[PDB]
Amino acid sequence: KQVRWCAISDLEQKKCNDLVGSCNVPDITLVCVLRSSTEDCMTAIKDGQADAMFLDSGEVYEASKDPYNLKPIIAEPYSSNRDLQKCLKERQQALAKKMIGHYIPQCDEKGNYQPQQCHGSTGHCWCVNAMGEKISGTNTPPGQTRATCERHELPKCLKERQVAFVPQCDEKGNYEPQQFHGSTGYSWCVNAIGEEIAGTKTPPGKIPATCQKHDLVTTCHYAVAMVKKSSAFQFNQLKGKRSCHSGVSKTDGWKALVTVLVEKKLLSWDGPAKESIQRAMSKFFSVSCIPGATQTNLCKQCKGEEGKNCKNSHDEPYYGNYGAFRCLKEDMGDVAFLRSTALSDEHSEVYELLCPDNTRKPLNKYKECNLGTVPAGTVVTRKISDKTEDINNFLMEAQKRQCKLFSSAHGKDLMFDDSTLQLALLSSEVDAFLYLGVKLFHAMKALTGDAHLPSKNKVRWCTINKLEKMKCDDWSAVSGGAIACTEASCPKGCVKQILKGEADAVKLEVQYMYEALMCGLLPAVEEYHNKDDFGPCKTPGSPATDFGTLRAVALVKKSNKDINWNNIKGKKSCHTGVGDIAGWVIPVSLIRRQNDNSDIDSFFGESCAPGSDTKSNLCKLCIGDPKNSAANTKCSLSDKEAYYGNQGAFRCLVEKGDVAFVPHTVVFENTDGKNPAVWAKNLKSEDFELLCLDGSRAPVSNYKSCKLSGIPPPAIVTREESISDVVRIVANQQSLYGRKGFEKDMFQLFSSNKGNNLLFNDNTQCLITFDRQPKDIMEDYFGKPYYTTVYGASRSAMSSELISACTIKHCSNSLEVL
Repeated sequence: KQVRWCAISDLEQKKCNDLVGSCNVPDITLVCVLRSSTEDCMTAIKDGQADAMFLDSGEVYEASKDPYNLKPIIAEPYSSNRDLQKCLKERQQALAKKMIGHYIPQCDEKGNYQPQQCHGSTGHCWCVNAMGEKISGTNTPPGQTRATCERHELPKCLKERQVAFVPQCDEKGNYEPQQFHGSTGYSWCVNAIGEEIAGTKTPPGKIPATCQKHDLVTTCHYAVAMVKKSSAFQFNQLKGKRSCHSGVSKTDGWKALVTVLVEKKLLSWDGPAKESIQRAMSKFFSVSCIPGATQTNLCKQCKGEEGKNCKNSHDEPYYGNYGAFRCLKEDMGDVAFLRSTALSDEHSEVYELLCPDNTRKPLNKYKECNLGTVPAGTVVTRKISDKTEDINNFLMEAQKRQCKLFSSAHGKDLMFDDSTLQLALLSSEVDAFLYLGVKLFHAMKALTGDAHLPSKNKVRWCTINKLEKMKCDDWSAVSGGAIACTEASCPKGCVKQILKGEADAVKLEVQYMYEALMCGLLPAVEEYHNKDDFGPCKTPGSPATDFGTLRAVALVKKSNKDINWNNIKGKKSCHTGVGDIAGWVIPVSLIRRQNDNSDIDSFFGESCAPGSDTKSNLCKLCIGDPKNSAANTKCSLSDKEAYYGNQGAFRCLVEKGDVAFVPHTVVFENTDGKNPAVWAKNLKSEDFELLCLDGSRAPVSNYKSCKLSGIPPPAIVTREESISDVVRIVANQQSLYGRKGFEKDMFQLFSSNKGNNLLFNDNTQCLITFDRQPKDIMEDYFGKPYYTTVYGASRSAMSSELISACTIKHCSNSLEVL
């Protein structure tokens, strides 16, 4: 009902009151809370006095910590080569605007961009490629011969796949990060456009380099040092000069400059624990104006009045990008560190850029002469996110109603960056780490001083609940300083902690492994489930045969001698539940591969897959709690469904179905005497058979040959630098607390009184070292069958916030490179 915005200056407050008066959003009211600086507004948000503000990307990490504890919620989205159906999305977005006579993108039937676009209000038309980018020079006014627009829709990857070294592309025509030559057998990592990255080409037999996924984005902004052409100094002579900065906490005015000076060895500075950054900067520069600084000489050149001087606010006339430009223009400084947004063509006559390679270049060369890319700022609110919905509603409705959010006659960059075109909602999972990305997050963490000192003799194991925390505390109190414990809410959180330098290793099931292998983590050891062959456990060197791996199989009755694999379409099937690997992932993936129609909801007849739509075909013949007529628990994801799990899928197969998709272990578990005594009382394993991929059938005990696919074992993952330590520490702890260790009388790693299946599955025998084979790490862990079947041998089969945080953003002028 009410959204309070925190303004850091009087100009921001004037713009805020203007927006309060003019912008009318129904059911939401804008309130302007005035503070004197950015830190004061962050504190007011932390105290509940305000609801949201805009922060530079260099202020997000320090905002996610005490004494602020804020999180980004809304940010400006970038255009990339991963945008799917951009035309439909942008057309809906334009139609949702309360305005007449604006450009609504025209799309065809399939949802692609029409090669010719037209602004119906003005009559202008132009040509456009697959991503909606205007072909240069094709803008024609009304009454003039139009430019004949052809079809620029073929990605470079498939164009190089023709006329033929044959590269691998994903299902959307983008370059796969890893490239494998067929004739010579080499492996190398490539750019977002297919350019080979240096230092990655590895001959065969050698383990290939871990390739990182790349995305190509447009409209990038940079941090630049701007000088007057009348000056004569270079970059390595900045010491003793007078500088102007946009702000002490901004990337484009501080962080990037400090990083460059530390790299180029210009800044005599020990470290964050030994000396403050501001003190080294005060010793480096002469008099300067750096808003927010706490050293006197760093505020000497500022022009604010008493009480307003050197404050992180527009009350200081030298604050921000344009503030630093004004500080340089009035000869209060010799160089100005700001963003590429403040650059204009009216300045190229008097001003130029100061490149870190000790040369000077014009302004229009900022893409080749900068201190680094600067991500966009964010709207931040409290980490508890009590007002995120109202803030998002107000901002989206203000964008729909064309309110003057990103411009003002009072000044530049008030409230938001004036370069901002559109604000979109970020996923609630996004924090400072998931927003900045792994590399930038760790850079900010090292700059602030929170860089963890790695220990080569202690492993920080991550837990996912309190029972695992208690088991880990036992293991740590008995480990003798070799094991410590961190707490997370889910295995995804454990992977995030490992990527943040806060944890060291964690056991992941196969479903969590893809992302883990996509972010650079490697498997250190693997669980060994073979309850028979001991030897690869007691004397490390005995070659392992069967890892106890579960084999996904399609079980049918020997009564029904018509169900083959080449006709499964239409029959009633049984699944263990939506999400299970052998009970859903393998069969659905295989079906979507084989039959190109790709519609599982209509593929089968009345299958029972617990967790699907109650009204769809995938939730029939599911007897949900027969005794409980006081609730409808049909097709439930829990034990309240009689056909849930392996036992439930076998029940469905025995009672009403024709085929079931289960691991091979269910049959022997629910037949041959060892079975329960309610339904499986006189059932024999010879009364069933397995469907094979060749349309044939086999006895149940042939699960190693007549299998849908194999399931990889759960893998303990860690960073690459910690593999050598984690593996041997696991071996040392296993020689003491394993199934056949020295001191099992104190702690067993594979069982606990605190609970079952904590840290490791109780049925596990031991933890074998992962032998990294010289091929794709994805294909090495998953195995080529699982890789190709489920993820299509591609690194684009899935997408999430973590993978986006682990992707490199390859800046570009446009996506026109195709």
